[PDB]
Amino acid sequence: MLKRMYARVYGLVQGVGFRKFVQIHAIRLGIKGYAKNLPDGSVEVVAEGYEEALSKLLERIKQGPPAAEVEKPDYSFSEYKGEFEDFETY
Repeated sequence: MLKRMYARVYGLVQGVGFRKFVQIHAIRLGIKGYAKNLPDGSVEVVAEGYEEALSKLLERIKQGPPAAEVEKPDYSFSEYKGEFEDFETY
């Protein structure tokens, strides 16, 4: 029932509050990991927690904050590691 979620978020997702939005919803949902700006203009998200909570975070990711214009995210689930102690942005 624990998983690691990888997600790559595409669209107008930088300069729009996206990483802060992801962290805020992750904290509310008790999820650890990070959100990270990539050089191509997309955003990388790594999240660990209960599958149900990760699924709710993925839905928030698909919507994004008000100014974001999100295009279909790539994502995949893999094994929970417990390497993270909080949720950070970079």
